[PDB]
Amino acid sequence: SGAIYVGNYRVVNRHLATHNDWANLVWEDSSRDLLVSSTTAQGCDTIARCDCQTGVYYCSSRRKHYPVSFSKPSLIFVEASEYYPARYQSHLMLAVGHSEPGDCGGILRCQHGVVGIVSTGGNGLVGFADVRDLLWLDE
Ligand SMILES: NC(=O)[C@H]1CCCN(C(=O)Cc2ccccc2OC(F)F)C1
Ligand SMILES: [Zn+2]
Repeated sequence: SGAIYVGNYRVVNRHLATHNDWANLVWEDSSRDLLVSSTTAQGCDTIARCDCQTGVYYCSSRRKHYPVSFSKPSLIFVEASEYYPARYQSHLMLAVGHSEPGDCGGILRCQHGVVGIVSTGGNGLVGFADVRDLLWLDE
């Protein structure tokens, strides 16, 4: 679990969105596993606007942060679940690192700010849903 709070927005994994998130929906994309809902309180997370391929992510199954090299946002296969069927998830970035069910929502950050959130994993890999292209999160 975990979310990004920037301005009047809350960014979460679409498969983990709540009734409140859906009732205050701004945008959602099943192919990216992202949902953005509106908030009354002002968020202060800074979003990165860069092409960094190195950063640090929070791994809740170890209560630790890990440094990672990650790939550029791309289309990548993801097995079924209480939430989705086999499909290509777009805007996904992979890294060699630990992740297990329960780790979704952990933030990935570089020197410029928030890069994305944990969305997939398995086999010694971790996948992050990129948010750097969502320029509207700032305005
Ligand atoms: N379709 C999706 O984006 C995910 C929906 C929930 C299920 N998905 C996973 O990958 C679950 C998973 C399995 C083994 C290790 C780590 C895992 O993820 C965690 F890091 F994000 C896929
Ligand atoms: Zn950066």
